[PDB]
Amino acid sequence: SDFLLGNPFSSPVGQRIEKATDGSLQSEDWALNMEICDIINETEEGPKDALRAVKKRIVGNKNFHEVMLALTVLETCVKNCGHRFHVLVASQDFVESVLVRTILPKNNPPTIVHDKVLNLIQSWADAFRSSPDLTGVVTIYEDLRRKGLEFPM
Repeated sequence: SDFLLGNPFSSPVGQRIEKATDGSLQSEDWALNMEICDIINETEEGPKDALRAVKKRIVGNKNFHEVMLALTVLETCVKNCGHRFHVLVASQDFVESVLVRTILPKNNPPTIVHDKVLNLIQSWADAFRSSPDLTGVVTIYEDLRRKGLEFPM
């Protein structure tokens, strides 16, 4: 079931993601962002633990600087981690609940966040189109374009 009670920021990687996306940061902390990639690549629970922490920081957050820092952590992890992580991040539920819901009208984020999310959805769809087990993001990308949403590039 989805009735999970452990705080997403308490796991090993969750502790680093919390610090890497705290609003007191002036800019990205690249040492922490890469340490997060290492934990995802090297440990069994890192991939799923990382997605729960990133989702905690992004969902319902009106501090859009924290949202940006977390989207940068996500961007970094897809570029610097492997298929084990890609299969979890490309899922329909993760992409809909963390990326699409962040840009729906109801949430009304600033342009910098809208553009960051569009770029992630489109870049991931392009990179993952060739893999049959990474379709969730590709389907959402094509559906958003079919509905009228404009993308860059």
